[PDB]
Amino acid sequence: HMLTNLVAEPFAKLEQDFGGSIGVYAMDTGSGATVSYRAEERFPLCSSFKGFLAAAVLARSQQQAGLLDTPIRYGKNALVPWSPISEKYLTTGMTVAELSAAAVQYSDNAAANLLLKELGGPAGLTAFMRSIGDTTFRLDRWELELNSAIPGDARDTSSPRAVTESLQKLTLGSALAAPQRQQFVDWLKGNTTGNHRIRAAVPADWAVGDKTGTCGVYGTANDYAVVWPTGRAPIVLAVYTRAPNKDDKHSEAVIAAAARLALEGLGVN
Ligand SMILES: Cc1c(CP(=O)(O)O)c2ccc(Br)cc2n(CC2CCCC2)c1=O
Repeated sequence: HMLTNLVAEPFAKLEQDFGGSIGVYAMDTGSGATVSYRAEERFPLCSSFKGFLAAAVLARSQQQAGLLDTPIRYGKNALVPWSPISEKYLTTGMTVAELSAAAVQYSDNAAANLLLKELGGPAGLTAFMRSIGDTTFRLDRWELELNSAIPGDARDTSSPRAVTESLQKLTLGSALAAPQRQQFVDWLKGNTTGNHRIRAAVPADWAVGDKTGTCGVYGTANDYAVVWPTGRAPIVLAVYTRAPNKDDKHSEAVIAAAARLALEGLGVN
């Protein structure tokens, strides 16, 4: 149930056309069958950390009654670039739950930084990931500095394999209480930024929740998802890219193509 070889040559050709590195890990939750390609290499998380951030908030909500309903007020100086929800509520504030939804479904930067502050910063989110058994994940910096994607720099990285393992634990396993688990799924399902990535490889009659990341440099962008094919167990998968030159462009088409190859490798029609 390493189907990694059905699709190892097509992944290598896709990566050669792209001109960089592609990292994939895909898990069939029914059989436990996996597809790996550069699955243990580090890639920059970019915005993809915001899904784990929302899950860490949900975990804390199990301990702290009322956390999700707490109003948060912020100044103009909190509004960093790409804050499309939080800029509309500057004069009013938003709840923790609303910031978490904005962080997940619009990749809202100001919302992500405000929730990082609630958790004790990048070290607090790293702490939550260690708490679910993820020893690979590290967040080191805040938005926007975490997007530097410097070749060889382990800061603000994880592996495709650790991202998939943690995503399965949070969405399908026992890392969150059932209500919090379904809220995390529902936030991922409502994501607006991923239509050209994993979703572009998934039939319209299958449910999917995803979180994107785009660093803006070094051909670096990513997506992770849970996919619910009809008539079989869910699939969890992560697709990360980087490239050697700062002005290399990312490709959403390459992420969708990689997701297609992972699903073909798992035998999902
Ligand atoms: C938050 C954010 C996103 C959405 P996501 O990261 O989830 O895919 C985004 C998406 C595409 C591009 Br092209 C630039 C982006 N930027 C700007 C880049 C990262 C920092 C400056 C350049 C976003 O901030």
